Amino acid sequence: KKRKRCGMCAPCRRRINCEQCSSCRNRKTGHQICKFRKCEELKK
DNA sequence: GCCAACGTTGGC
DNA sequence: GCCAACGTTGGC
Ligand SMILES: [Zn+2]
Ligand SMILES: [Zn+2]
Repeated sequence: KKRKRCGMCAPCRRRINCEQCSSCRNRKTGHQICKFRKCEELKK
């Protein structure tokens, strides 16, 4: 089962998208979360 | 059925 | 080894 965001790290507390990062810019094709919101624990 | 975004992988 | 496209799926 796919892992879940931790809710606690600084990225998880962010509430809105930066709209300036690659992930935000390519969302339609890339399907990724804003780079500034990606959970610290889901990178490792 | 929609939607946000994780897992896999493939291009670099 | 990074990172983004694609496929997918959990929650609604
Ligand atoms: Zn962003
Ligand atoms: Zn987190």
